Formats: sequence, structure tokens, C-alpha cells
Amino acid sequence: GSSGSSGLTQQSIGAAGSQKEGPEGANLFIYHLPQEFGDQDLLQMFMPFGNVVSAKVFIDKQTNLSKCFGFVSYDNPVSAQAAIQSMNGFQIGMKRLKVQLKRSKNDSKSGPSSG
RNA sequence: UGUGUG
Repeated sequence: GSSGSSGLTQQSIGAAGSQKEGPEGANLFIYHLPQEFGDQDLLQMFMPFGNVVSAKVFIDKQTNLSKCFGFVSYDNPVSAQAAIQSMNGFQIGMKRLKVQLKRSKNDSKSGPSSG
């Protein structure tokens, strides 16, 4: 299987059901999603902005429902930035999506607080 | 029910 053409606005479904975190500036955090939204829905939503390595809606392991937040990993930071610029404020159902770069460790702090 | 778990 393959994406059928290099001129297409879409790609192969090699990114849904995964969890791989994208490189620096290429990983996204999405918030205010529907509770029935899946990993393939978030992929097909973000497909137009570049090539996606991994796409995931955070699903509750107890009930199989979405927690209204998700993630998208591009192969480069310009496609991720273009998706922030296109999807931050996107109206869906009856509410607007919030979109930005993902949170991650990039800092350190002191051990003892008393001396 | 604010940051890729199952």
C-alpha cells in the first residue's frame, strides 16, 4: 500500500494508532476536541498542512471515550507551525479548538529548598 | 476530564 500520488493533499494511514513524539518544533497539542474523535479523524483533519509521522486523540482506557485533547507529529516544524496558524480557533460541533506546540522537559531546578 | 496512557 501507498499514498497513490506525490501530488495528493493526503497520505497513507501510517500515523493513526501510534504515539511517536515528533522532533523539536514539529510536535503539536490540540484541545477542545469531540469525545467521539479518533486518531484517524485527527490525522485526516491535519493532513492538508504537511506529512504526519504520528497522530493521536487521548482516549480514556476505562470507557474508550476522548478526553477532548490530542496530538500531531510532523516530520518538520514548518508544517506544524502552518497547522497552528490554520487550526487554532477552528470551530467544530459548537466549540473552538485550541492548538499550539506540545509540552516537554527542557529545563532543571534546585534539589534542597532550605539551604 | 490541560499535554501521546491502553
